[PDB]
Amino acid sequence: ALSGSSGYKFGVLAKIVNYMKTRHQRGDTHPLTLDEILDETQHLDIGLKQKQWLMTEALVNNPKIEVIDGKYAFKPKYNVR
Repeated sequence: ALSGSSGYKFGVLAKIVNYMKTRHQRGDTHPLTLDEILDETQHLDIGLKQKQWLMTEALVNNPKIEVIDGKYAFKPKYNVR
């Protein structure tokens, strides 16, 4: 269980969601590649483990993340008003 702490994966994912949410809020609701997200979220160095997990777990199961032109976008509809 997460008895020790809670940051690995979770923190980065929350920052990605928050980032996309904010960038989407101001006007850039357009989709963004995985790499484009890393930079703005300060997760360029990241690591193969997280990078892969984001691609084949986080940015696919996360409801707020909408897959459009293969890239990852934020989901406004049926969630935010």
